[PDB]
Amino acid sequence: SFIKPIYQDINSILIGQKVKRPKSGHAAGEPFEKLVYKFLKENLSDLTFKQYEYLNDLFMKNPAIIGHEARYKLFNSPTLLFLLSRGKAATENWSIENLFEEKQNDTADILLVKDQFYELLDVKTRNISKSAQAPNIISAYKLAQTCAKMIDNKEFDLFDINYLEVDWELNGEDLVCVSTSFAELFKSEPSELYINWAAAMQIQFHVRDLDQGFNGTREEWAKSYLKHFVTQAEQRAISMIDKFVKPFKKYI
Amino acid sequence: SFIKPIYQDINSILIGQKVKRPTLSGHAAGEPFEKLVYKFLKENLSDLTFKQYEYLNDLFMKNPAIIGHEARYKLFNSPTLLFLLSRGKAATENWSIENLFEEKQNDTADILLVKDQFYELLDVKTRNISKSAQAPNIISAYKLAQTCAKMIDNKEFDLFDINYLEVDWELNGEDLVCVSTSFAELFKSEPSELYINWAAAMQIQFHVRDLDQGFNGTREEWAKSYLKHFVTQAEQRAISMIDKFVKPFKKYIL
DNA sequence: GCCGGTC
DNA sequence: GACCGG
DNA sequence: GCCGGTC
DNA sequence: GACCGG
Ligand SMILES: [Mn+2]
Ligand SMILES: [Mn+2]
Ligand SMILES: [Mn+2]
Ligand SMILES: [Mn+2]
Ligand SMILES: [Mn+2]
Ligand SMILES: [Mn+2]
Ligand SMILES: [Mn+2]
Ligand SMILES: [Mn+2]
Ligand SMILES: [Mn+2]
Ligand SMILES: [Mn+2]
Ligand SMILES: [Mn+2]
Repeated sequence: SFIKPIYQDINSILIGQKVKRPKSGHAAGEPFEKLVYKFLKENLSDLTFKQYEYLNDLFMKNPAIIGHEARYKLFNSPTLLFLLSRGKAATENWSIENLFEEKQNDTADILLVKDQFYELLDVKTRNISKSAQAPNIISAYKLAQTCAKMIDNKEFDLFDINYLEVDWELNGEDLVCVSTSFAELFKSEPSELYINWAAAMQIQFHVRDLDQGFNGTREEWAKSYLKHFVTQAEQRAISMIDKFVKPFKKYI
Repeated sequence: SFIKPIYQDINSILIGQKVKRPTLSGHAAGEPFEKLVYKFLKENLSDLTFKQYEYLNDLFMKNPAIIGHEARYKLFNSPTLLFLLSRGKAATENWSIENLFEEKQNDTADILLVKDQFYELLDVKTRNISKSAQAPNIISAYKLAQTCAKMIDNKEFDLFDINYLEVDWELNGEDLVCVSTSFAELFKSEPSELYINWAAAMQIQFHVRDLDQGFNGTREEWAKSYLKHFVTQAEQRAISMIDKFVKPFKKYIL
């Protein structure tokens, strides 16, 4: 991680920050995400990007090459391409006068890049005024496809996927940050990631709870996740028949 | 529907109206047009318009002597409506006039219109027409399935309706404007053609604009035909999952 | 031209 | 994106 | 603690 | 809640 070396500093600047309640179901804690960026672009300016900002810069410094095929080559990693790139029509039609903008389903919120090593940073906000279920972290299926691509291309040293939880509570008319938490996906026991199939097949956890004691290599992390994923997939197929078919057959 | 009679009036008040922007998560973007629909309904169909939580508060305030969740749950007089409109055990019990219900992200309906013992569950979906996107989440197919089971079990086939209003908008300068609307009734559609997106929160998905309204059978028939479709698709999904999330990765396992 | 995954 | 439990 | 539907 | 297509 590139953030980790300064986590304490950004934990300091955030705790207490205030944002105004939205238009008196989704975001609303979003202003914090922007606050993180700003307070990351200041300390690690040359490393910090919005996912879309990175693609723009990358295509921008390659005026010679055009066409989607050539532009995808620019990624130099089947995995990163999968994880970070935009569609066929979007890459083809990119131009300095038609840049990529925020897309709702982008893998990362912040991209920190340094010497070909990418840290995919995802920001999560939490209303701590209440005990809620863990939020969507990332699609279990997307991870499955990443690991497989990592195994196929032996790309075990190209990127990390880290999270930052920012907790806030309502105090008056503003929302105020009261705590933060950092964690790395590839530091946890892949066998213990909870996959909520109904919830868009998302791995679900509270960042403060994600265990950080996995001791094997990156290749072992991916292999063990793929086992865990296939196994949970089979269980879910068994359970759906029990929760969605069995109790309703009497009506057919 | 209690709203179809005045659809033209709602439509004429939304089309063209600008609203100053807040990014625009899309969700945070349409919200204001929803405020407009509610407000409009509140001043024209005032005695029958309510936000789900608002109805619940009104419901309980009217029966102050009724304390404890069971007693308060009895106040619905309908298993189906209870299932679709109720707020959990702990919350129902902890409700007081000093601790009223607020909006819950989970609420089945955005707006609830009711008259003469009949309920209209109204959901208003917003759409950024500046793009062509996948059909949005309409309602959980699982919840619908349970709703049909309860209807059949209790013979409640003429108690409520589930309607959708689509608000189309776009970005024009420094503000959002509304460009068109659409209305449709869930129970007037062909249940067997409802598309269930299992990964997308097991939600029924369709664009309100569109969505057939030809079903000519009864509600009881609508319920059963849906249940058959739900069950069939779930088996189809159990199979797809092996074919898509297991079989293709089996080769990385040990 | 049909289908469905992701934040 | 992030929500508690009839 | 654990599990998992919905907007 | 509502998002397009490497
Ligand atoms: Mn909302
Ligand atoms: Mn090509
Ligand atoms: Mn966003
Ligand atoms: Mn979003
Ligand atoms: Mn994100
Ligand atoms: Mn985020
Ligand atoms: Mn009880
Ligand atoms: Mn709603
Ligand atoms: Mn609402
Ligand atoms: Mn709505
Ligand atoms: Mn607990």
